[PDB]
Amino acid sequence: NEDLRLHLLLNTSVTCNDGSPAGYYLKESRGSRRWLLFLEGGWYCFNRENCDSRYDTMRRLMSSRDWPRTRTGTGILSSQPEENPYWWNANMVFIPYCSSDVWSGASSKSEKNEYAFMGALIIQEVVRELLGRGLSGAKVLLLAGSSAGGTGVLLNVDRVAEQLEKLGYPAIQVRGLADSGWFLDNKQYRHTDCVDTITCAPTEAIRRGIRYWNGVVPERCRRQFQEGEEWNCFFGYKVYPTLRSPVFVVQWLFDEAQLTVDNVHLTGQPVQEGLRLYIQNLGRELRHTLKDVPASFAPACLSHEIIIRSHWTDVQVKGTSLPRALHCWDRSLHDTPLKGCPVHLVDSCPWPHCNPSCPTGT
Ligand SMILES: Cc1ccccc1OCC(=O)Nc1ccc2cnccc2c1
Ligand SMILES: *[C@@H]1O[C@H](CO)[C@@H](O)[C@H](O)[C@H]1NC(C)=O
Repeated sequence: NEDLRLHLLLNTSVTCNDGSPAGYYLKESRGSRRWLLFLEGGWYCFNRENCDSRYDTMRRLMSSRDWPRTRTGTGILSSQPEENPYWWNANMVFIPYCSSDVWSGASSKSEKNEYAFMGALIIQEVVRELLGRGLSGAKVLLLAGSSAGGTGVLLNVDRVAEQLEKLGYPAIQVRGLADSGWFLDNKQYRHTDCVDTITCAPTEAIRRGIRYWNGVVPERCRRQFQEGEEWNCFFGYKVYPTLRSPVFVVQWLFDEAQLTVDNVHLTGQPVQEGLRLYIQNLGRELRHTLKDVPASFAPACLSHEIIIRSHWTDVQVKGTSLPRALHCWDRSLHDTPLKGCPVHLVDSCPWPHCNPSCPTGT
């Protein structure tokens, strides 16, 4: 029985995009004081037309009406040590992404809003409801997430810490694990002005999204960038230095979503000099942004997401797997580097699949 069970939120004002209740899937582990709260990813929408299209063909990302009663935990959400060497005995929570707002929104469906964008409030409400289901006894709350959910970790981890402090639980240690959500606002390989969804670069799409969602960002980052510039806080290398909670960053050096938003579409044809240099510079820039991130795992592979994949234990950087690096991170946060137990693991080779342990794509 690997199953997490669905609970729809008791506060029915906290909703998915279409006004159906948001929710969470939970598998308790009696007697563990560790809680893993995972934020699903799945891109985002930023205006009426592209949200309407998402509602037709990605409806589970906008509504709870068709969610199943259970889900199987995989990767870091597995309860089997064979699959999850890191946290197999933890309390497991999977929070479906049904707000299409990179977990940033704070707006309800109303006479002026066709859709609700409540991602930031969904996280707060899940935490509130879990406190009565055992989270009050926690020693560590790891807020994890992949893709848009990894960016969601960066945007929300300090708010979870603040919420728990204000509710009277200052002993729960809040930490973040951001997988595949560390994007660059870099020069694109080909460029289009923002005239529709597919042509709109991330900085422009997110600047529009924040206004459409009533998006919120972490306070220290908001104070740096100020009004109109909060889109900056969606880029990991800019928001990370403002955060107080410990955050472990997992990012492929050649992330497929980064390449997509850079207008790079590989085709198996030979790569010529311009694109070769572009890809190599992308890996170098990503590595440079991680230079001062002490807890990080960044393999030289063309891929996207890792922590909820069943074979997540297979990739290694410098001979260390991700479950090992996460364990070393836990040790480093006990009340000086550790012999043979590294936490900063960034590949230096310059081309996808120069690391032989990269996912095969099979
Ligand atoms: C939060 C964020 C900041 C910066 C960059 C990306 C970010 O989120 C992920 C993202 O945009 N993902 C996708 C996924 C599929 C796509 C297909 N076609 C075009 C664009 C697409 C974009
Ligand atoms: C329900 O959620 C809304 C929106 O986040 C919040 O303002 C309200 O206080 C919540 N109600 C309760 C009882 O928690």
